[PDB]
Amino acid sequence: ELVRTDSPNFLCSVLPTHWRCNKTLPIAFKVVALGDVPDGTLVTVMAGNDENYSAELRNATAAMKNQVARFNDLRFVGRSGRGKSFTLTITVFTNPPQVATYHRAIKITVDGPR
Ligand SMILES: [Cl-]
Repeated sequence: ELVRTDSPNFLCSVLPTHWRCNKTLPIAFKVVALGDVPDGTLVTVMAGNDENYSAELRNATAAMKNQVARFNDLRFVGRSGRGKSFTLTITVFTNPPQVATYHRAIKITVDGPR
């Protein structure tokens, strides 16, 4: 089950709306390229908001392999903040680079969904 991003050339797996800090994701994160994206193209993931430009993430780097970039255990270490969420920004380093944003924001707190 994939969802589209704000970029028509990219799709990605579904992420929770709210999750616990540093806890493994329920669904392994991956970015699917629909267009021309050569194998070996680096892809980085970044999370942040107004207060936090780039929050600490774990395993936020991957490389394209046959139109797919799989992230090995992506985790949100840093918390989004009280009453705030994160905006996931995907950057596919093609020539030139293409940026995509997750269709929705993700909240990261110490306890997670209560
Ligand atoms: Cl952080």
